[PDB]
Amino acid sequence: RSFRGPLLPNRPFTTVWNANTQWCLERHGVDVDVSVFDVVANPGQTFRGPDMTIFYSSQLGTYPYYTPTGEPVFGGLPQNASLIAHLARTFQDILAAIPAPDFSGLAVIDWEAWRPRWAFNWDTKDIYRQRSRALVQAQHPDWPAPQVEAVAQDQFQGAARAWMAGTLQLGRALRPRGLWGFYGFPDCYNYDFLSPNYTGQCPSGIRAQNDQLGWLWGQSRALYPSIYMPAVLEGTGKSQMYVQHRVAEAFRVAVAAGDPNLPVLPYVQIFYDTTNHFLPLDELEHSLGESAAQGAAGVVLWVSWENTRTKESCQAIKEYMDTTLGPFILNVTSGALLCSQALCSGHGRCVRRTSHPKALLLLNPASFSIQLTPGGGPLSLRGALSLEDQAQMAVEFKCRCYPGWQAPWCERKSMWT
Ligand SMILES: *[C@@H]1O[C@H](CO)[C@@H](O[C@@H]2O[C@H](CO)[C@@H](O[C@@H]3O[C@H](CO[C@H]4O[C@H](CO)[C@@H](O)[C@H](O[C@H]5O[C@H](CO)[C@@H](O)[C@H](O)[C@@H]5O)[C@@H]4O)[C@@H](O)[C@H](O[C@H]4O[C@H](CO)[C@@H](O)[C@H](O)[C@@H]4O)[C@@H]3O)[C@H](O)[C@H]2NC(C)=O)[C@H](O)[C@H]1NC(C)=O
Ligand SMILES: *[C@@H]1O[C@H](CO)[C@@H](O[C@@H]2O[C@H](CO)[C@@H](O)[C@H](O)[C@H]2NC(C)=O)[C@H](O)[C@H]1NC(C)=O
Repeated sequence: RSFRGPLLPNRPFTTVWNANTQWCLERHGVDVDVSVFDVVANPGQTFRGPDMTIFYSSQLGTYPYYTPTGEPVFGGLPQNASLIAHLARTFQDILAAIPAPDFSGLAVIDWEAWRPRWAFNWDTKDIYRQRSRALVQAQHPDWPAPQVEAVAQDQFQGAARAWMAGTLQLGRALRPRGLWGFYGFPDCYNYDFLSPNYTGQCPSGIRAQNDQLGWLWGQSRALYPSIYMPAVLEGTGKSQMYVQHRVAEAFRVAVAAGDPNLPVLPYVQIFYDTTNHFLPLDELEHSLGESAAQGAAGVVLWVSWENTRTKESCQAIKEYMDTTLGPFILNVTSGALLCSQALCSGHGRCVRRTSHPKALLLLNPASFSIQLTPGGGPLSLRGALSLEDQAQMAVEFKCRCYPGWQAPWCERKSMWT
């Protein structure tokens, strides 16, 4: 189903800086170096470029939700809204947001109110369930509880699916080269950090509910799972297992939906989620490094407006970029590229062997040096991949070939090409 190799030339692992660092500069005179990234995409949506479009929930058709005081917008619930009116506006929204018909960048839809699986609408999302029950109870006033539940569950899930599949399908009909997918899907729901037996595994019937979203995976042309690291992870040893299984679940549903090649691009932050606490180098490896080592197509680094608001914040990002983040980005991007070239003939991604569950794609500091060019050109890389570095890759990593290239080493084009 998917036929893209590396999303950008020489980039098995691509990075998108999704930060308003433009504000840091224009408002505060703080100049954050963003040259290490493949893509800079302002979440403030200042320009319309070839590499990323984002649709926030108020930008693509008529997305129904409840305000936090419970008032409906466009009907609150997909079964209480007009799909036909949504699709009309969606058609026009896509053409205005994405003027090039051959646009081939990320096309991220950000729908975070209700979830398509009835089971996942818990906590503050239980309003979608309560209101689903209310809607059938008003239409049929003399109806017992387990009967409004089952009718509510089917109406909701039926509607939620028509809306999400129809929007993705229309996006792809109009822009067939867009890497269309929803932010935050799949979710592994492995937030059980306080439990003795924490493995990071997606609980119980979570995977089973995700299998019921095969229709969603089929309609997707990239997957954008979130690997934001909750505040509670800070200073424990559970970050890597949490991330590992969230990335793995995105590959798992891709393979089961008959698209082993579906680009997976997790969303990450450089802070613990909801905080101004920068991720230690450590935690970068456990998140961006982890994603690359599973063969992620790249990562989207989302930086909240909360973190680029002030001069102080912006200046702490500038310095984090120089000391920690930027060298790390070049490190992981180059490790992935060099491995692809040395192991996979330049025609596949290196992916962990299962015998080496924690291996990462990084540069040996004995073979390479990453340094800032004086005055401040971009980071340079000096040195060379040693024969021992290459021997270590051969033991830790195998190949997942780009579509069209044959396993195991991606040396020859495949059969039906
Ligand atoms: C490319 O990117 C990766 C960035 O992740 C760089 O590799 C990382 O470098 C950092 C800092 O230099 C390392 O952090 C230190 O780790 C040690 C523990 O080291 C041992 O355990 C690791 C896994 O558990 C393992 O990977 C290590 O093996 C490598 O590292 C050494 C060099 O340190 C080298 O000799 C080997 O050949 C391997 O390459 C090793 O077995 C930890 O003790 C360190 O302590 C620091 O922090 C504590 C705070 O608690 C402080 O008390 C210490 O004194 C010290 O400051 C430190 O965290 C990290 O292990 C590396 N990660 C990996 C996966 O290699 C790499 O350098 C970059 N390359 C380029 C070209 O720049
Ligand atoms: C179903 O959708 C309708 C809109 O068609 C919702 O009705 C609106 O409700 C608000 C606040 O309760 C009123 O101010 C509007 O006048 C209503 N609009 C119209 C034109 O009817 C209704 O609340 C939704 N039902 C559920 C269960 O969410």
